[PDB]
Amino acid sequence: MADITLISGSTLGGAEYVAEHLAEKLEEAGFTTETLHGPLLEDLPASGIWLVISSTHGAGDIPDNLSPFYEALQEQKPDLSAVRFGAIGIGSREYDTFCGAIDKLEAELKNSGAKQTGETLKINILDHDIPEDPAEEWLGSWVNLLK
Repeated sequence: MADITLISGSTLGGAEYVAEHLAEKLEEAGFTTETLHGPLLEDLPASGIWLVISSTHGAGDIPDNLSPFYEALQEQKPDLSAVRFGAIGIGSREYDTFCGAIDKLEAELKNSGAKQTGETLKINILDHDIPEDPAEEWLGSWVNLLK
């Protein structure tokens, strides 16, 4: 049981460690969360809050990066107009628009109806990776905006 699904599984696997840290900070913010590698694509329905925790930029695999999830999104394009999402760790944004437009992932969610709120959250720990720099300040902003 959660108010937010933490969909953390680019290739049916992903940054579950970072998603668990995010999930804990989101429960501390006053909510309940479900750290998942998206085993059902959408454990919470097309209503509520979603978050998507993937690394589409310098580690975005060949097709797009989200091999099962992207095809599943296009297959059903559910009425996400009653939910909002936040991309996290994703680098497609504005900034790795660089060899193509793998922003397709964000675009198809927005087409299906989920507003992106704020802008893509950036996460980092121990060793530099893809978005380079943590954004607990995004988490504070996005929370006090949604309150």
